[PDB]
Amino acid sequence: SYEGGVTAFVIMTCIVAAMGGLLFGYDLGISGGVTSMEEFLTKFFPQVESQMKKAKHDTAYCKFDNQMLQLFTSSLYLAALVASFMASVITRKHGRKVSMFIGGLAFLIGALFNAFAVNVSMLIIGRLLLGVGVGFANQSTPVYLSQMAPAKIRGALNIGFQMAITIGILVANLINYGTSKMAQHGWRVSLGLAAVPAVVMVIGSFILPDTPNSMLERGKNEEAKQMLKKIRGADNVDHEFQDLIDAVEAAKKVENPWKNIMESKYRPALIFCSAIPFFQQITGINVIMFYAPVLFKTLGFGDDAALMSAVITGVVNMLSTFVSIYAVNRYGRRLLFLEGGIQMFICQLLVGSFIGARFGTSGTGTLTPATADWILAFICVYVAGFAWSWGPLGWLVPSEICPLEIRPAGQAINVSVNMFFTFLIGQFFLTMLCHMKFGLFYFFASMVAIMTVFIYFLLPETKGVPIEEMGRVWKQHWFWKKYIP
Ligand SMILES: CCCCCCC(CCCCCC)(CO[C@H]1O[C@@H](CO)[C@H](O)[C@@H](O)[C@@H]1O)CO[C@H]1O[C@@H](CO)[C@H](O)[C@@H](O)[C@@H]1O
Ligand SMILES: CCCCCCC(CCCCCC)(CO[C@H]1O[C@@H](CO)[C@H](O)[C@@H](O)[C@@H]1O)CO[C@H]1O[C@@H](CO)[C@H](O)[C@@H](O)[C@@H]1O
Ligand SMILES: OC[C@H]1O[C@@H](O)[C@H](O)[C@@H](O)[C@@H]1O
Ligand SMILES: [Cl-]
Repeated sequence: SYEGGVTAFVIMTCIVAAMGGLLFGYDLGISGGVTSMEEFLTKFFPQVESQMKKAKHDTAYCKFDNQMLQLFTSSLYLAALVASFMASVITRKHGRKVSMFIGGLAFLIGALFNAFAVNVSMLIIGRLLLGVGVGFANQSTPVYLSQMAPAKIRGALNIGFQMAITIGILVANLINYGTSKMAQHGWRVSLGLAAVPAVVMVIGSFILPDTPNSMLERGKNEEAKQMLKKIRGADNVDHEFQDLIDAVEAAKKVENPWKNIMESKYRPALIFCSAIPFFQQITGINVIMFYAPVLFKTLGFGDDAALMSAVITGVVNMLSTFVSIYAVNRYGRRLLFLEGGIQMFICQLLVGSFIGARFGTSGTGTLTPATADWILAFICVYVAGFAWSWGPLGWLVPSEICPLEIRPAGQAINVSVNMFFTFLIGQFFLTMLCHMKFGLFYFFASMVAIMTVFIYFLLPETKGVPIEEMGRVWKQHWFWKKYIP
């Protein structure tokens, strides 16, 4: 019943949001392919590529175990973790669009720092800057886009952002496959192409307006409704406008969500706002996402085949994220948590044992065409199972079970421990693979068993139930009944 359709304002916001999502996915998916390139390894980590062919030909589990090489991947997420708090502050004091702008600018400057890197300190300075971009943009871009979108197609545009991210992953994989055949400086093109959507984002981010919600929260109702009318193209926006003032009056009268978050009425949610992210990262999904090319390279794929296999993981992640829309709205959260968990579990066991039967505990041995094919196939079945379970639900259900009196705290801790464990995966996958050998896949498998047991016994169905009623579904539960008075 909100009047107002598609305007040039929402086209602009959608250009900027698409650029931001593509940037997320691209900077996530480019690092692994570039780490697998022997030009890049020669120029920044020579001690690593010496230990791979003539010297140390078969030592599969530890060829790439170097803390600086993995810092190249992880520093982005370290910086994103810290920059999310900084973006919280700057969105409050100045505005969400300012954080959008700062994130786009960080994307641009860091992409250029990466492309022009003549030493390793430049390299991870650029990565830290891309992380600053992620920290400022993941905050600002989605809720700016949702505020700007007409209520009718709002969900469609948010789903568009969501899949902009995964298609960006696939785009980065493809760019890596392509630039790897450049005779020189292909990794530069790979890391640097991020600068194009980054400057589209910088420009659009600068010219776009403060949202009517923002003007309402800083007391400019007069400007707010005029801007709402101009952004909607409808000649009266009263129904939407006073729902916005209701929302901002409600948000204003909550004192502090951090003291409410740890009162017992909300401690199921708090538990799940801490357990869901950890679990999502201890699945081992970013093993694949960050390090699929170098994993295939340690097992003896060959550069070309490793990059192509990363491309197929990207294709499967994209298609399965497509079906995850239909999946999360046809089936319940418990069903898909359980199904995806057992799928990932079977695949992790199988992959770990193929690798163990070919290389043992000493890292010496040969892959076979059939075992290489099976390892890739079950990696992909694994990421497909993740892509319609712990992937989307790992953000969906923490927001779902969080009333507005607790939602800022809930999403703060959600994103921060998710980012911290993302960082740990990126910083320690290769050294864990060295110390645990093929047993690391068994470790990830047993932790997925643990998290699925956790979901089966502790999280009740939250699909289709309203926020104001989650309380009841929480004390119908045999265990959480302990916490609601
Ligand atoms: C800590 C790091 C630096 C922060 C700089 C913030 C930036 C420029 C951002 C870049 C330009 C925009 C992409 C926002 O500047 C603009 O922000 C707009 C909100 O979006 C306001 O509508 C506008 O009035 C303001 O000038 C300038 O700060 C201003 O913030 C105002 C309060 O927001 C202050 O009243 C003002 O003393 C201050 O000088
Ligand atoms: C380098 C980032 C890679 C992706 C990481 C997950 C990420 C991106 C930001 C992560 C936080 C960074 C500090 C994509 O979001 C999800 O989109 C789903 C769509 O089906 C996918 O299935 C799922 O795998 C993916 O995690 C989560 O989305 C963020 O932005 C909003 C989107 O609208 C969400 O409203 C918000 O709360 C969430 O914070
Ligand atoms: O597709 C891979 C991505 O899936 C998302 O659900 C996770 O939040 C990210 O950490 C991961 O990189
Ligand atoms: Cl704004």
